[PDB]
Amino acid sequence: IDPTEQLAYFPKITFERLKNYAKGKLTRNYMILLPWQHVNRYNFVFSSTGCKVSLKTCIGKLMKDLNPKVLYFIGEGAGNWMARTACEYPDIKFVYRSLKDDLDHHYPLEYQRVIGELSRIIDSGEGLSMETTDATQKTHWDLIHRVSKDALLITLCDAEFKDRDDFFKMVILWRKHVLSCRICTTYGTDLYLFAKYHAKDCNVKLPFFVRSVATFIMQGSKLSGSECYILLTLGHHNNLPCHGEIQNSKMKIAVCNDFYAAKKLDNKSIEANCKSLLSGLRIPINKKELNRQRRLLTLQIESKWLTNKANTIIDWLEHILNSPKGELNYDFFEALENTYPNMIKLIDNLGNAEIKKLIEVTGYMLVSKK
Ligand SMILES: C[S@@+](CC[C@H](N)C(=O)[O-])C[C@H]1O[C@@H](n2cnc3c(N)ncnc32)[C@H](O)[C@@H]1O
Ligand SMILES: [Zn+2]
Repeated sequence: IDPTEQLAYFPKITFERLKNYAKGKLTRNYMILLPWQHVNRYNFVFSSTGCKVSLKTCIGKLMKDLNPKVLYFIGEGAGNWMARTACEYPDIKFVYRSLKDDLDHHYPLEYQRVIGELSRIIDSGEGLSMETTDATQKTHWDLIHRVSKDALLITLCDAEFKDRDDFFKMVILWRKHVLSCRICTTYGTDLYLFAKYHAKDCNVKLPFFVRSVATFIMQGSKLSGSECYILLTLGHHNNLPCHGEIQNSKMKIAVCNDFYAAKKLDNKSIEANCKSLLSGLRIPINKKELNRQRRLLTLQIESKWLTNKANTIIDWLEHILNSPKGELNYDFFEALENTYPNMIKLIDNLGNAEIKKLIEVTGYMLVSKK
């Protein structure tokens, strides 16, 4: 399968770049309980980070300028971000790493689904220990070159760390590697780390000789959150972004912008996400399909619990069906929620994974309208 052809299943990314008279504060309390950032992620099954972040969109110039032959993806889970990168840059090879709980044979599930094969992942971390897959461990960085002898020009980190200290542990280790490593030193100090960070306190200095070049605030990030992507390099250290700066960019995006839908619809993926939400749910999701699902339940303890869960889902999809076609924005998402009477029953009955799937299906339905 052609990687550039697969790129049409990924939505266009909206973001703000902050390069490193009182400003004023932009506030908007959206009365929402659902993770609406998954609204345009219906074409992806195991992970969907590529719908939020892109290397061509955010750091396209650096990608052009450095021209890496190998990219290093750490804390990458199912590898949807790596999969989008493989579609944007079809000649790039990858070194993949993500924290593993066992010695069992693992592989980025989303990359395999999107790209087809793993031939471009020259190091998938096969046969690696738990610590050798942990970005906060020295051994992880010492075995990063076991296959690839290319310098860490651009390292991508999307790890969801336990505590904020873990982020620093990783950054310090990246710095310690790029300044000791025979391969990386031979290159120079023009080495980059594009890492996920949760901006909380202000005036938090980055480790010694780690400088922030830019901060990226993504539309696809949880609205209540403080998540951003920082582009780091070697040089005189500066401050990390603070919660304040991030919220203002997070708010302008939420208030001003709409979510772009993917140009093409991956029907196999949508059908997979539907069956993941409510087993047996088929596309197109219409009046007929919702009455069919309602008819399956009346044909008849955990038995009453799973049917209660099903009624909750059908009821929500029925509300989406009987709702006007609007633009994909938080003003419309707030209208959708605040016009549904059983919102609190919905969040109580459904689990986090089910609710994320419910929003992906809702998004498919909203895009399908008219
Ligand atoms: C948000 S997911 C990455 C999603 C990825 N960008 C994608 O497209 O699928 C975060 C991943 O980081 C991993 N992780 C958590 N702590 C880690 C650590 N200390 N070192 C490395 N990976 C870690 C988690 O196990 C999880 O798979
Ligand atoms: Zn190195």
